[PDB]
Amino acid sequence: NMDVIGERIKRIKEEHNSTWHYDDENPYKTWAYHGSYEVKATGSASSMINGVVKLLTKPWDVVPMVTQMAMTDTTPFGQQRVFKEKVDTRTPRPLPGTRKVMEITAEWLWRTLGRNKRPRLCTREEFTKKVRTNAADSAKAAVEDEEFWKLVDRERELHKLGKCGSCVYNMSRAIWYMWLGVRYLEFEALGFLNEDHWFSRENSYSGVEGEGLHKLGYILRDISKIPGGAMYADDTAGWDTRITEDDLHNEEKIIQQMDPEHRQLANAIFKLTYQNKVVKVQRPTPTGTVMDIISRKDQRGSGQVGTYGLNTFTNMEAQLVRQMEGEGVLTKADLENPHLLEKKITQWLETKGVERLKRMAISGDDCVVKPIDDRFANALLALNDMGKVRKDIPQWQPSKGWHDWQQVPFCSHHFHELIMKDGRKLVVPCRPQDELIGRARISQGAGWSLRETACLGKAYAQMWSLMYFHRRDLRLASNAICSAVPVHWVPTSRTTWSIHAHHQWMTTEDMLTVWNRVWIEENPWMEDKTPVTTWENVPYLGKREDQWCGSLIGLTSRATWAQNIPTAIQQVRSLIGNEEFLDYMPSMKRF
Ligand SMILES: O=C(O)Cc1cc(CC(=O)O)cc(-c2ccccc2)c1
Ligand SMILES: O=C(O)Cc1cc(CC(=O)O)cc(-c2ccccc2)c1
Ligand SMILES: [Zn+2]
Ligand SMILES: [Zn+2]
Repeated sequence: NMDVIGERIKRIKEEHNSTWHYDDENPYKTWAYHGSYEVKATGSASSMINGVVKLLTKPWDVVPMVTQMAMTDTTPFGQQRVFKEKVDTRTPRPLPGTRKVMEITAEWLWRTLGRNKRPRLCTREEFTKKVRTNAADSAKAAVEDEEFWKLVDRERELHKLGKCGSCVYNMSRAIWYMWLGVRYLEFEALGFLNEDHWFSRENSYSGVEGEGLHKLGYILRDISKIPGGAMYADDTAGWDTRITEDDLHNEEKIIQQMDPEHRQLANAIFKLTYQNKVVKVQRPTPTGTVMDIISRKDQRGSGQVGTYGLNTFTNMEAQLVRQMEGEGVLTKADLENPHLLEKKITQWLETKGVERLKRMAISGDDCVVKPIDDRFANALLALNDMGKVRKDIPQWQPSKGWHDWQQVPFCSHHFHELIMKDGRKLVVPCRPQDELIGRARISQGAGWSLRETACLGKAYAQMWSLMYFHRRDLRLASNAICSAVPVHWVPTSRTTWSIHAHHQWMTTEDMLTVWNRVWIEENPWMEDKTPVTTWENVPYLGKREDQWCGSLIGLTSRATWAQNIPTAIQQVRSLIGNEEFLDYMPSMKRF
């Protein structure tokens, strides 16, 4: 293995030879440990509170999930405890027959995914435009510097030679250029999967990339119309740790559809950075803090460019195999068989594959499957064998499906069908309200002015206006936050990193206008394009469901908060100062 990772280690060794040592009391058991060097401690056990959001959500000061979220350990200590739990494990190798089905399926799936599209290289200008639009920190400074691009070019020349010298994953500009240069080279070779929407619903049938949270529920409702069994949504315990060498070799098959110059660069990314990796991990010691240099041949690097698309791909493949087992196409004898006949797998893929893909909604490790009947619940031999062991359930207990698409969990959410006063139906995203309020009350990082804090608060309030307007508490808090923040202040910083976020709330444009555009105008499931002229016509969940999903409506503390919210708004305003404010409270029935 040192023939592939050695050059990278040699450069880390030399760059930090002042503090380089082999700590013989390191915790790594499955990962290969190379050495350590001293560093300053990064992250805290707590997180900065958004005072604007906190001031306008007083009843949630006494809510356990809200308090819990105000913590989250990002220190070298917290990073080490989470590591040994899942990261430091080995997945048993799938059986020869299972490996054969996976290979047949992967081949078929890559050819289906590339039927209309062709792989291509992504560019310096695409990555530059991306780093610009996302920042508008030290990434934009590197992108604007020609010396960064000269180093990228040097690293690329090693890749074309089949060598790597600076592509290191993490769990000032010297190493920062080597990291951002590694991410650019990965984007150049594999970015087309994201950039050209290989996992969009139209291209992949199962995929949902580029659809958006507001479309996921409509997608789940459409799957529920397909005849078959219950809807299954099993979670895998630590998906990224369960990605085997066999999975990596099946994902690699996309290189076969590439142009020679592209194939050469993607093959270098796969073989030198996915199938062989050098990882930097922060660890505390009695002498201080160190950065450990570790390596392994399998698992997925969680923050990489290809990660989402490749997990979506491998999950679609795994779910097709489980459907095949559910249908009796694959038996126990077949999975053990090193000479299993391809014919029946190919036959099933060629005649039923696409129809079977349409029964699923897959986003990385998140899946929803509506098989042709419920034999799927007990079809576990292949799923467990492939290494995709389901979370918090005995390996062999049958899965439990849902007979109502509204009860189905997907991408940290569930979805409700709402009937508007005008009789039109909406399908909306929802989740427990404490998770929503608890996140909104946290400001990412430290050293933030009341200005930046108020704008992030406005960002969260406008996100709730567009996605979670059907929650009474969130509509009230959203109107209170927007009443307290000056009108012309542009929401800055993101509310979420979700690939399902289109950030339509990052504007000073009227939120009812934006709501109309998302839910009425551009909504393919909204046949009647009549606009909603008032927030009073934007529906709420029924009171009961609002309560079942964490609402405080009906509580005295909540009625006291609602009645006295203009006072709290006025307090934030007096602290912000002499700015122009709009009172958004009259857009509500209450005021
Ligand atoms: O990132 C977070 O803090 C929580 C979170 C999670 C998810 C689900 C997932 O991507 O895993 C989705 C969204 C989201 C919200 C509004 C619009 C679009 C997406 C937010
Ligand atoms: O049900 C509706 O359509 C109208 C509606 C709106 C609101 C939002 C607001 O807080 O002003 C709250 C409540 C509510 C119900 C029971 C107890 C406490 C509040 C009802
Ligand atoms: Zn490299
Ligand atoms: Zn709900």
